[PDB]
Amino acid sequence: SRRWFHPNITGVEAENLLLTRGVDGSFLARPSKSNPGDFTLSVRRNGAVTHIKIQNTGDYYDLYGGEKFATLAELVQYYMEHHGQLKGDVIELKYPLNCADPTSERWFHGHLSGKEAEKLLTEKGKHGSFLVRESQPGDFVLSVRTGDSKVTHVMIRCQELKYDVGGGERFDSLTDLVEHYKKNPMVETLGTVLQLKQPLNTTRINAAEIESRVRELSKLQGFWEEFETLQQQECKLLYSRKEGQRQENKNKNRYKNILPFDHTRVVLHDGDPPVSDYINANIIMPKSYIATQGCLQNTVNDFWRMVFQENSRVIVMTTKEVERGKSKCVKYWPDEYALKEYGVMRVRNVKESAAHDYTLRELKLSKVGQGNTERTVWQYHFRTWPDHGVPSDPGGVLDFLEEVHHKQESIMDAGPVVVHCSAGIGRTGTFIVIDILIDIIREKGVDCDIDVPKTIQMVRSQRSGMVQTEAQYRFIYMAVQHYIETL
Ligand SMILES: Cn1c(N2CCC(C)(N)CC2)nc2[nH]nc(-c3cccc(Cl)c3Cl)c2c1=O
Repeated sequence: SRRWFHPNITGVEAENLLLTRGVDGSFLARPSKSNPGDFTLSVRRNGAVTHIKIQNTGDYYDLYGGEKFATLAELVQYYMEHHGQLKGDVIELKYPLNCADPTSERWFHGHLSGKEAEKLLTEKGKHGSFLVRESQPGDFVLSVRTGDSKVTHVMIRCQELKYDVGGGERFDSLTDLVEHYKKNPMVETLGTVLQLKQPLNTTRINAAEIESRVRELSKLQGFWEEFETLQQQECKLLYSRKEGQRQENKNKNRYKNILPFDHTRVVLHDGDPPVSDYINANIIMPKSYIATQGCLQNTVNDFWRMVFQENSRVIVMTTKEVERGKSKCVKYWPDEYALKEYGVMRVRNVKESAAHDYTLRELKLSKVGQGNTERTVWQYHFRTWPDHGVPSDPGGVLDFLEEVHHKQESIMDAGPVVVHCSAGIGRTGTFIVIDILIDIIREKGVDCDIDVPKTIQMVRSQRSGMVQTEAQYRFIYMAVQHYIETL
């Protein structure tokens, strides 16, 4: 349930909603109208409404007078289970004020004719594939596919702000109606059970026709709607992050609330003979990756223990050490030609090679007191990503990725590619998803199916909030487009 997020409301609409339909402790979140890319958390307290700014430049959600989070749902879950934390006065998030607007649902298709929706369910649908469109006069149509085959249309009437299928219950939202008939399916007179198994997949595109999709997603934007429908699916990804919350592990996190999932975290087995198994890092399985945060002075040894145990031969750094006067990642590698020890691990910097968009460092890693453990580790340091937003052209990112890929393909039995930035979720997620998408187009060529949100969602179940902003989302499409056009 992420119903507390209203995508199409102004600050004034939000104020009236919380005053007339809410109580003290009532809250909602919404996208900013005065500055796109920002969010507002509106809370009712002592009869008055407080508007709290949330910012996302692409690394994390930064709440004003609060903490840094991987997702809006992780933010809201934290403040609803940690009172007295949001402020002089304490602001309590007690009651989420639900949104009835169906615009961010995977099944809602707004304007769509009966023939067009039937063409979509006939060409793309399967058993249980459904969608909801606007009639065809203020009413709605639920269109479902059944078989292994036919298409049924269930009329949905909007009467006095309530929704119904002809008889029975009247629902406050189309969502409450859809969720009801998902659990208890409508049975036709002659035995057909109208199972609402999955929403109709319309995001899956053929690689060769990316330029067509990008053109449409750019029309009044379509990119904003597809991304917001993906954000609404983040409430299904609140997996436990217990290990990261342990007292002994707290100072091993760059941002106390951006934690690895327990089910995919990297477990370190080197073990200095109390709590030596932790790193803020996750395994990302589509060639594998490891997504991690930028080192802290106290986590550099753990970082090399990870690289060594995982047999990784390639590291992708997507940040400068220092950005906007803030430490983003500590320097975990020696100076060129220098040799250094990071606990039981030894690193030599053999050669540094500068290119326009990046530096390549040839590092040799080994365990101290064991010469035959030596292996070359290639460090790809991308240096030209802007402090805010994304590069305006994907060429540089694409050339860099093409080079990282060839290095990784040339090494036999290379472990996962290590990818990091600051919190290890924004730029990191962006690099991994482009890399996953372009890998499909490598083996299967131009005549293959690519599904950007399905890929992001799959990467997000392995690490919280991978791909942070709408701009990164649009950058993923632009990069895939450029790759297919330069083939
Ligand atoms: C159909 N669909 C739309 N649509 C439909 C209706 C529309 C015209 N209103 C806008 C675009 N957007 C989306 N974004 N993400 C997804 C998505 C895809 C696969 C897995 C997961 Cl988990 C997600 Cl979330 C998704 C989606 O399925």
